[PDB]
Amino acid sequence: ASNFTQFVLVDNGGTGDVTVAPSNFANGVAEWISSNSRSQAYKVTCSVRQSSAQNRKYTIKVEVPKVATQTVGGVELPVAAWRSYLNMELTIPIFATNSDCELIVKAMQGLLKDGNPIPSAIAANSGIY
Amino acid sequence: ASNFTQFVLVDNGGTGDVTVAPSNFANGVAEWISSNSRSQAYKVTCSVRQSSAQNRKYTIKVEVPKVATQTVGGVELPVAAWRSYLNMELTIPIFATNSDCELIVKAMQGLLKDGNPIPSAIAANSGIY
Amino acid sequence: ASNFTQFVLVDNGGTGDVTVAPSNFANGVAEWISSNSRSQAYKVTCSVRQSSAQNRKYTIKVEVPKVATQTVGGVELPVAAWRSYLNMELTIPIFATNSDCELIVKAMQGLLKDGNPIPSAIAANSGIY
Amino acid sequence: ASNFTQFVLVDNGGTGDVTVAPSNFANGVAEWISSNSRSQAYKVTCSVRQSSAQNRKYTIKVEVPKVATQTVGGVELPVAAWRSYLNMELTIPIFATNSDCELIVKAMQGLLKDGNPIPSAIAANSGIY
Amino acid sequence: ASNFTQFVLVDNGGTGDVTVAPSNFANGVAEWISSNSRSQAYKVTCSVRQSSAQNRKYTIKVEVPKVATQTVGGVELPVAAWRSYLNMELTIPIFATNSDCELIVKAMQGLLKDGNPIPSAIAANSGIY
Amino acid sequence: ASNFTQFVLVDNGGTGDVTVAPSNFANGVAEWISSNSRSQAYKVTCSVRQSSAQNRKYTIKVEVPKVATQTVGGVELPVAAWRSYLNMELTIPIFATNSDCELIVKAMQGLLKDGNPIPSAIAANSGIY
Repeated sequence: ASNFTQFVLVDNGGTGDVTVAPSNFANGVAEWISSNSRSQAYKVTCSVRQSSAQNRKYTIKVEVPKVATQTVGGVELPVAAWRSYLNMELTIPIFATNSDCELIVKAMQGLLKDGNPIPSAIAANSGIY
Repeated sequence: ASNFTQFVLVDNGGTGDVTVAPSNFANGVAEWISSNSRSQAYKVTCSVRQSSAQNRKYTIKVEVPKVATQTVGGVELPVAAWRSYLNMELTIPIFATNSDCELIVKAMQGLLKDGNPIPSAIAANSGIY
Repeated sequence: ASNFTQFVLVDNGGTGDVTVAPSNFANGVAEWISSNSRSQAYKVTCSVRQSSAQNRKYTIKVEVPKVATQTVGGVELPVAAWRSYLNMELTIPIFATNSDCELIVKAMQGLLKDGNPIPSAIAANSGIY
Repeated sequence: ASNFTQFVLVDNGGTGDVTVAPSNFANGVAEWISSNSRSQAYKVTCSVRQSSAQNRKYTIKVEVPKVATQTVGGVELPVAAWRSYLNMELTIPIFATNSDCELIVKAMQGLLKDGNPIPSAIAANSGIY
Repeated sequence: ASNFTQFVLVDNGGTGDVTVAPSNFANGVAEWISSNSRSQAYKVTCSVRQSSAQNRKYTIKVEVPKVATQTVGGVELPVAAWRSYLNMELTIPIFATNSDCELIVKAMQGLLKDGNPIPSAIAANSGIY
Repeated sequence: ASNFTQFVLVDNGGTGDVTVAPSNFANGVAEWISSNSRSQAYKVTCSVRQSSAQNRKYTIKVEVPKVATQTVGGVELPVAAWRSYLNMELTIPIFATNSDCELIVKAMQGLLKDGNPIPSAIAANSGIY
C-alpha cells in the first residue's frame, strides 16, 4: 500500500488549489513541496519511529508561506517574517490497533474542522475568549 | 460571541460522537473535556502567546484515552488503559493577515483529510513509503 | 524499481498472508513492520556495510510473534506471548559479480527449501538425526 | 526418515545443481560438504542447543566458494579465490508448537523468496533504496 | 513518480552503453552502480542538504574505473587499475525558483557540451590556452 | 590547438542564448564571463595541475545569477541570495589516455543529460525520492 504521492494541501474548490508533490526521501523522511522556490513553497515532512518502549511517535512538520503582499520569486527577508511553521508530534502506544488509530485520526480531523474553536481562533488572529 | 464553545472531537455520524465542552481557563490555558470521569475523559487544551517580538505561537494538545476497568485491591475503578497524545506547536509571524491565517488553517485541514498519505499511514499503523 | 516496498513475509496461500510494510530507514537500517498493533507486529530489518576493504556485510533480522491477550487486574492488552528471533549475517567479497551474488541467493533459498534437512528440523521442533 | 542426508543446496534447474553430502557430526554439529576438491567444496553446518531455560537456538552456517586455479612457481592447485559466508542464528521458545515452527520456517522462506527486497538487493550487489 | 531511476552514464550509441541503476539510499545518499562487481563497477552518488539557513548544497560524485585482472597469490581477480573521480558541489539559494534552477542545469549542460573548450581540453589531456 | 574562445553556456534555441567570452588569463587560469556586471554575470573558470604523484586535477568553477525578479544593472544584496556556485573537481590518473579522457567526458555528459535523475532533481528544487 504505497502512499508517497502528491496531494492537495490547500483546497480552493478545484481552482487555485495548492498541491504538494514528493521531493525527498532521504533518511526515510518523506518530504512534499509545492511548485515554488524553497523560500516561498509549502513544505510537508513526515516520519515515524519507536519513541519509547511502549510508544511510537509520528513527527509531522508543515511550512506555510505568507502570501499577502508576496513577491513571487523574489528575495524576501527576514525569513521569519514570511513563513509559518507547524510542528506536530503524535504519540501512540504500541497496543493501539488500526481501529484505535482511525479513532485518533478522527479526533485530529474534528479538532481542526472548520467552524470549531481552535481553527476559528487561528483564522481570526485571536486566542480563546 | 465567545469562541469558547463545545464541539464534536470525534464525529461518528451522529451516534456515538465524542463531544468535548469548555472546562477550565485557569492560567490562560483553555481546556475542553468529554462528559466522563477525569480518569477516562478526552482532553483538549489550547493557549497562545507572544513567543518573540515578531511571532506568536499556538500550543494545542489532545489526549485520546483507551478506557478500561482496573481491579485495585479487590475494587474495580474506571481507568484508561493507555492514552495517545497529540502535541501541536504553530508559530505565526505578526505580519500574517487573516487571509494568511486562513491559508494556514486550510493547509492543516488538507493535511489531515481522509484519503491523504499521512492520515492513511497513521490509520494503517505504518510509515510513508 | 525501489526495493523499499511492502512484501509478503508469510505466504499462507492467498488468504491470511503476513505482509510487512516499510516503517523506518534511520541510520541506514531499513525496517519493515506488519500492520495492526505494534506489540503484536512482525518485524524485518536489513542493512549493508563495507565490513573490510574487501568485504561487504549484510545484517538481516526477523522477529516472529506469538499473538496473545494479556489480562492484568482486569485490563486487557494485545501483546506477544513470546517472539522468535532470526539473525543473519552474509559476507560477500567485492570481487563477486552479479552472477556470483545470484548463486549465493540460490544457495540460501535451497538451504531453506521445503523438504530439506534444516527446514524440516526447524519445522519439527527437532535437530539433525 | 533420517534428515542427515544429501540435498541440493543450489538448484540450477536439472543439470549443474550443487549437492552437499553428510561428512561429519562431531560435537553435535552436523556438517555437509559437496564433492570433488575440499578446497573448492561448498560447506553447510547446523546445530541446535538449549540456549536458556525457555529458548532453543539453531546455529546455521553456509560457505559458498569462487572456484579458481592457483599457480605459484609453476605448480597448479585447485583453490577457492574467495568465499562468501552466511551465519544464521534462530531462537525459538520451548512453548512453540509444530504449527508455530512451520510458521517461522515459512517466514524465513518468504524472506528469501525471489522478487522480495532482500534477495533482490543481495542478487544485485545493492542495498535498500 | 520516483526520480530514483536507472540512466545511461556513458552513451556509445546503443551498443556498449554504460548504465547505472539505483543501488542504495542508506544515510540519505542516493547511489547508482553499473552491473559489475563492486571492484570494477561505475559509481554515482548524490545528496542534498541545507548547507545554511538560506542555501542548499548538492554533493554529486562519479567514479570511472579502468578495469584490469590482477594476479594475487597466483589467483586472478577482477580489479580496477585506477579510477577517475569527479566531485561536484553546487550551492543554490533558497530564493531560486524552478526557472532559476533550470538555468543552472542548462549552464552545466552547455559547459560540458561536445566541441566546447573545457571538454575539448579534458579529452585532449591539455589545459586551456 | 588553441581553445580559449567564447562559447554558449546556456543554449535557448538560438534566440536568448547566454554566451561567455574570455575575460582573464592571469596565473594561467582561464576565465569567461557574460556581458553583465560582475555581480550579475555568468562566470566560468578552469585550470589543471598535477595534484598528486599519480593524479592530475581539473578545477572548474561556474557562477550562475538568479534571474527571477532580477533588476538588471542594480545593486542586489545580500550577494549570497542572488547567485549559485558550482565547484567541480575532476581527478584523472596520469595513466589515462586520450580515449580514457573522452570516456570520462562522456560520463559527465551522461550524468548531466536532460531527463536524467540528477538534473531532474536540481531543476525541480528537489532531492532524490
